[PDB]
Amino acid sequence: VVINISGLRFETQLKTLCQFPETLLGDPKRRMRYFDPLRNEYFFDRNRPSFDAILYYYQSGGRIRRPVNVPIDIFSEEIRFYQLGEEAMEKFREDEGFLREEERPLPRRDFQRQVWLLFEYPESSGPARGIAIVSVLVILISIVIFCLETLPEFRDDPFFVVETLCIIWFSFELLVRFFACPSKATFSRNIMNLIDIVAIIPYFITLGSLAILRVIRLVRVFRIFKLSRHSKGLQILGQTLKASMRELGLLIFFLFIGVILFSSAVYFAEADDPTSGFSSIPDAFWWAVVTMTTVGYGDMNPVTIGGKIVGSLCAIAGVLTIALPVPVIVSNFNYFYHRETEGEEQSQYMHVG
Amino acid sequence: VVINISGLRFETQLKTLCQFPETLLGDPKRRMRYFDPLRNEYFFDRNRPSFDAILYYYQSGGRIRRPVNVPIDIFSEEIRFYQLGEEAMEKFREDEGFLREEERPLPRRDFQRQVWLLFEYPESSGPARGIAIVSVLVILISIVIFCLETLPEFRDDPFFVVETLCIIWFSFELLVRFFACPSKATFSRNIMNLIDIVAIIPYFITLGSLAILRVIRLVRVFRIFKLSRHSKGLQILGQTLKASMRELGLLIFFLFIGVILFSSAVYFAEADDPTSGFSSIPDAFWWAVVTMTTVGYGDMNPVTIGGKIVGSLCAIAGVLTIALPVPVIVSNFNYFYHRETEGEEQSQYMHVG
Amino acid sequence: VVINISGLRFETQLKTLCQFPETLLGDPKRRMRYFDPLRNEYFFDRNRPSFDAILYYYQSGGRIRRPVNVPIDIFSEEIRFYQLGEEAMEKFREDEGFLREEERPLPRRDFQRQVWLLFEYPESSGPARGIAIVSVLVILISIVIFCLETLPEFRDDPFFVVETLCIIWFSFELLVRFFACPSKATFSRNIMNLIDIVAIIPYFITLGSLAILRVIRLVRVFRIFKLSRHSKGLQILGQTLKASMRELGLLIFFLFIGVILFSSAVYFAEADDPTSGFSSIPDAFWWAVVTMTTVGYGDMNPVTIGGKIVGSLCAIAGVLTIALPVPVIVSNFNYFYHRETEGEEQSQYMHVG
Amino acid sequence: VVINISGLRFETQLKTLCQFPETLLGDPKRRMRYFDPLRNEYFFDRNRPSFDAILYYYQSGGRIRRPVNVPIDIFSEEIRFYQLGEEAMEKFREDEGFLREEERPLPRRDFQRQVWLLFEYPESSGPARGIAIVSVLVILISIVIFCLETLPEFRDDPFFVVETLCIIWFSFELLVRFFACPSKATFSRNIMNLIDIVAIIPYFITLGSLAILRVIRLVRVFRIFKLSRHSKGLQILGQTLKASMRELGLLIFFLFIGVILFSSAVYFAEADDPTSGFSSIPDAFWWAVVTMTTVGYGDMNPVTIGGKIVGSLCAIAGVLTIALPVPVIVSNFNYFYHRETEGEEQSQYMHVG
Repeated sequence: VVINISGLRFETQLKTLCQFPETLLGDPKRRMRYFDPLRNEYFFDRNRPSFDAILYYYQSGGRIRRPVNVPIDIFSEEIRFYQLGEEAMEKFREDEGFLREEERPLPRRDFQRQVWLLFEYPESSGPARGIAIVSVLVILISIVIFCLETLPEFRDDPFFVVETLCIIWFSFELLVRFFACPSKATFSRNIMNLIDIVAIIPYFITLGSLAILRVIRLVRVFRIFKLSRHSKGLQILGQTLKASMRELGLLIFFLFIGVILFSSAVYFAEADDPTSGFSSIPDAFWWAVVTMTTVGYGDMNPVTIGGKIVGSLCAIAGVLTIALPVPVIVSNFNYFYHRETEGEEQSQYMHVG
Repeated sequence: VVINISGLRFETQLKTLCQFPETLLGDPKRRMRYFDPLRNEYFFDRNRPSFDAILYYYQSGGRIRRPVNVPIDIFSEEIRFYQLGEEAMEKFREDEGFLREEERPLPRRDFQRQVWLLFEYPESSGPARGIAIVSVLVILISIVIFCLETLPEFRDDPFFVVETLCIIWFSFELLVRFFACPSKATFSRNIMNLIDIVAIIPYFITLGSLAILRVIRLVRVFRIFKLSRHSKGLQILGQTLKASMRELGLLIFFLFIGVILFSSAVYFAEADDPTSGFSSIPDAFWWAVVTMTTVGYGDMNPVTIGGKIVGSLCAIAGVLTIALPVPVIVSNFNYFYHRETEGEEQSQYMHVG
Repeated sequence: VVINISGLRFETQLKTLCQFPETLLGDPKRRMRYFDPLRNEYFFDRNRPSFDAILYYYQSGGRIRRPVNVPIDIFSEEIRFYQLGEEAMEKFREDEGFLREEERPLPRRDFQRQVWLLFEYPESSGPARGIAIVSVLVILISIVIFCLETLPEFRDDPFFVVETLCIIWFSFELLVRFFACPSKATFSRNIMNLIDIVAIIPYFITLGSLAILRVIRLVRVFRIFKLSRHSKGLQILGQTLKASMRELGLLIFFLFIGVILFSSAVYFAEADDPTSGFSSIPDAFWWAVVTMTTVGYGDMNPVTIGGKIVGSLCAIAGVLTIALPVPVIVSNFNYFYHRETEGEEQSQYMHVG
Repeated sequence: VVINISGLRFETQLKTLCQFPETLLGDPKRRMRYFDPLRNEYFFDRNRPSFDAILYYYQSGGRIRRPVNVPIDIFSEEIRFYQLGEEAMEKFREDEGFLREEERPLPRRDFQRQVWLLFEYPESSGPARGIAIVSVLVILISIVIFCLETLPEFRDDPFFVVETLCIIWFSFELLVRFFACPSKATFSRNIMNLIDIVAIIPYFITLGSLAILRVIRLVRVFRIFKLSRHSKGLQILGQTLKASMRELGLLIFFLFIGVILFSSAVYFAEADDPTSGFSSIPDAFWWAVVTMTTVGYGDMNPVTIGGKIVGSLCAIAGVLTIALPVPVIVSNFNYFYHRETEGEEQSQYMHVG
């Protein structure tokens, strides 16, 4: 068969177009209105370079590309015009990277679907927005009273009666969601819900082993992580830290080679001095990590020229061990920034049509 | 109809070309001189790949692209040759990003249009350039006498008779523009003119509540912002700070998570020491912000190994919280640098033709 | 001859296709089944833009390109379909950069090929993985006892009986590979094997000139480099340091211009002060290197305004001398990261077919 | 006329090809051997996409592009095959950026052209390489004796008899080039030769006003700049500093806004404290420049919370004022690195053919 896309002749076999017998070109009654019985061809008055990837979809047997010149709002119309189907439309989706939104879990009630739209979806309604302005205020007061409790003018109980205001309110915002979810096993895997409970598990022990009395106080600071729910930027931070496992491990490892190698070199170049502040290898560990990171503290300083040549080569190599696996992390942060701020806003406006 | 662009056959319907009945291809008396009655086609001896985007303009119904291979001085001629009109020429403008220059407000006088070309447009004439060499000298002396007034050899009035020289000259450069503008409501929105007046409002109170006597002195430093008018680079800085609102907010927020999380960790790892300099959580706030930024001050130092493992993980994570939203800011600065230094100089030389 | 690649007419001479008389198009009995005796041409129903680089392979006489639009899994099939041969397939290999894997040296035995697959190839079998979990544990204990030996609570012999456990185990892991290799001259060039022996050469002198007693202790730290064998990331670090010879030399040279030029400027601007801490040019060398690297130590500080203007211009220029040859190094690290993690996994899945 | 580039039909007028009546297509006796009297066309068996830019050269009237897909060693052959001439070949040169090498000034003698190839061209011959190994040794000794002269164990004359060895040798390497050049006005503009003489002008005053006795000593350090002649990397540094005038000025200006604005804010937030180390605005200038650059010195520290909030906002904004005009400088350094190391080595191997 011969197809004439506004002047460009594409000519393929008939059994290639019969592989997909539900599309425009596969159905002999839908493409029959585009025939041209004077030249024995089908004439479409469409975009020229967009058909080079439509014909390759039939030839390869199912793959969908996108040519570089044609934009996404143009190529999303040719799949809609040639009637390739939603199977081929969704295969165009993840090829561009934009994954479709997952279906929310419906609990199938009217009391339960209302309270699900009341708290977990704060953007929808009025009292949905009413909790969100106080779910920032309840968190910020709890972190700052945890700071104000540690202030030593009071340490070195009205400070108990102000913190129970925030914690039963923390318990208020959890007991309204303990019974209001579609599922319960999926409740125990979502890390948004996984730390919230840990905030109460450390307080319920307090009303009813010194090392244990301190450990708990450390978990009380976890309440900072509750800000991740209603803050859009932290998920971009949360996904970048969670997609960069094997690159973050190389960041702390590449300096650990530089810690041991340079603490030994500053030691043996200053072992022949009684006034040397570096007593041993764990003594000069803090010097080796404060010079490679280019902070500097000045507690332990080399004095001789043999020890002033290793730290100068330590600070130079200290940049060249920490700035090497960094720029893949700032690119992953740019990916989750560009697939949340203008990723789906430009995709789903012309991907769902 | 068949169009033959120097060997490449483009073939579209007649009602597609009749959508725009004022262009070259739409008018049956302007395209009639390009006919070829031996082959029944129109023959243009033009550039080949530039017509693929001209024909798509008719087919889509008004959109203008630009193919990647053809440069801007070539594609700006094909819109001029096919006579697509200024409506289609200006639709090509903002597609490339280069917005046209806005019309200046004409006050419609001869006394007023002369003084408008005298001060606000310093590049035009001689006395237009005469004020610009002294509108740098009047500003630099006022900031440095504000510095020299604060010098304590004189603090701990001939210093009044030197600062009134600059301020009535500041008032000279404002009263010549109070009455010389096209409009007055547009006068009160332009931020160039919005701070200039604030420079006098803080001085006129002085000739005619201790906290109030200090606040005013703080506004006197605002006179630095008057340098933004005649300096080309500060608008590139001013637009980059003003186009990066939601990214600058994430920069100060991502360290605020790192301030509280790391000040608690250095506290509880050093709470069991009487010689620990960290008294409390606001006490070690300054330590937490000076280590993540990699400055270091040395006023408060961890001494034990349990406290020397958190600051080493603080400085490493301190780079990975502040360098993440930075590279979008240095790209926006590159955009306003490339759309002011070679943006309009390459555009309007071939966009207005 | 005329070749019709699904609508696109390619037309070349016959002696061009006869340059390679073993391919599809060169053999008059293999291409004869694609003939079309009504139009006098050969009709292939293949991808359109992939044949523009197949025909140029015949015309140029052997070169293989790849067009930008067609991906690698598509263009690797057209070389497989047109039967260009493995000579042309391997010429496509290094054009994409992906070099094929070299053949391992076979020692041609059954005792020797088994022990070669036992230790040097730890990913293969069970006891191949059994040594790898203890070849990390034997190394980490040896570096930390070298740290613990230097701790001065014991310095200022049961610490001999714990280090011989690691060293005969180091000798265990070398004597199993002294006699188990295909070759011996290739044994003495591989830098993985070149430092391992140096670890014993410094210990065998110890059981059987003070400067010599210290030098040896410095080589004992070399045992850190033994971690490079079973760690995947260090080869990416090792290749980036070994491919950047002339760029690393310019990094230490560009600051050496800044060391001498700025130590002289801080000297002569502070030579007229008796309280100046800078005694001479090697005295202020440590100040010049700690300011350009932005660490800061505070041992020697300028006090006057003439000396506070050079260090402010030193720290500004100190970034602009060290950050200039850095970004080619972080790009080379990205190349060896992308040719080891997804380089050969995407290449050899469709390069060897 | 119709031109058939191996299957692609290009069809232009005859007067377009007659604009350049010396090329292949312009001469009716050179293109006559490519005619095809059965189809009435010219048949070239060349590369297909390379002719789209050859035909546009005739149509536009002289411009030469290069299409993106075709590499430089391919497109440099089509200009050689179609015989466009060296006028069109050199117009292809600077379009790719690679400027041709300038002709060296010939003094037209045999004594003078020999000594010109003896010293200024050290790569050519044996004694041309003989001076280059001692023109590094004569410079390095002169900078280090200028360092060793300033050492105070000798200050606080055999050190005169060692420095005259280097200076008459400096005079040896200048008097051999005073009389050995093609021109003398071009001698006084080349900045390589402009500082060399300044090295003697400061020594000839010494053998034959205290401020003048110190100034000279400062110029003696200029001898570092003599290393730029035989060092390949410094010209890449020298061109990057000399092509970035208006960007380097914005680097020192953007912090000068941050110096005055933040020194005033730290002053007025600490003016109500008698223990505040910041006496005045020039007193806290050194604090403001050491925090934005992230060095830190610790001489003057804020103590109150009102002064600990400005320096935390100073160090954050201090990165965002200095890292903004930096990445255009590291790109210019990459341009002069890629046009000196692989720029002309890949160009002139196929640009001069």
